[PDB]
Amino acid sequence: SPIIKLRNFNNAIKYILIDKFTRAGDVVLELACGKGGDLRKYGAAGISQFIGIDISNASITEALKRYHSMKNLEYQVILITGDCFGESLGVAVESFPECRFPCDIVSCQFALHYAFETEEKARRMLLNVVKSLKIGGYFFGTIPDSEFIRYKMNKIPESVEKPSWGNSIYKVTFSNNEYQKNGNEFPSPFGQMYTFWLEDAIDNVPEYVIPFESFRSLADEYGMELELQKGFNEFFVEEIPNWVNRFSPKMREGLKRSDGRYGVEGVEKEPAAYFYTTFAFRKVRDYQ
Ligand SMILES: C[n+]1cn([C@@H]2O[C@H](COP(=O)(O)OP(=O)(O)OP(=O)(O)O)[C@@H](O)[C@H]2O)c2nc(N)[nH]c(=O)c21
Ligand SMILES: Nc1ncnc2[nH]cnc12
Repeated sequence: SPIIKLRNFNNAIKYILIDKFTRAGDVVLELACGKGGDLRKYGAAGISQFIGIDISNASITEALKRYHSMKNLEYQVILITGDCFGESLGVAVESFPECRFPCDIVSCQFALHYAFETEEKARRMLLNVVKSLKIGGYFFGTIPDSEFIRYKMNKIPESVEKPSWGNSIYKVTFSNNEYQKNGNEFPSPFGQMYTFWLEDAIDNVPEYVIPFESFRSLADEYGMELELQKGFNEFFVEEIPNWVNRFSPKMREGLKRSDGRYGVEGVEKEPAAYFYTTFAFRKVRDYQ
């Protein structure tokens, strides 16, 4: 089905992205780790310690359930309930002294846009990231692509009170049309809400635009410089020649198109390959 193909494609993107930035022995902090479904990806890269934090105790309880049911992994796994975006990370990790900070990489998958609810939250998130990371370390992940959002919004007339687009498996519905009223520009980079539906995945949940230019300029303020901004389509097209034979048999077959090449085709292509982008930054200097 389209949704199964989308999940496999996005899982492949995460495999490639994690492998790109993680090295053997690294300590990884995963913000908004949800139910902790990427442990095997980090294990393949040879990490020494995974620290996952999520605001939901139901999610962490599930992540712990899932972790405890695995095997004799070669790495330590720490799973913590805490708010990675709205509060100092020190709050969440005070009672987990086994964490080894500063860490080598910070990851955040399909979640960092929640930090753009307000400027205060965006900045608190970035301060948490840089305080956690070694100089030279990387911050990477996957977000909705503001540039694709802007393209779709630029095709919506101002008469539409709640700008919306979608297909048989996903939909985006903006809370307001202030973008269109303001000359096709958001009135603020923060708090620009839209509800997101994805079949059997996200149940019409409010989230916020993450305008990439603002993310990048704020990250620079906190000492992080851009490493990667490729949309999922371009990232996959560039990385697939080196990855076809590295994927598991099941993931490779899942990516196989009707023409014998790899990727997504059919209705999942827009939400899987255009709606999201990769990001990465490197911490190049200390922040006072
Ligand atoms: C958390 N989240 C997940 N997605 C999309 O949903 C897909 C699945 O999201 P996922 O891999 O985080 O969870 P899943 O339900 O697959 O696994 P489980 O938690 O282990 O049961 C992703 O590949 C994205 O397409 C998301 N899409 C958007 N726009 N916003 C989100 O907050 C978001
Ligand atoms: N602030 C937050 N911290 C951690 N996980 C989250 N998921 C959604 N918002 C979150």
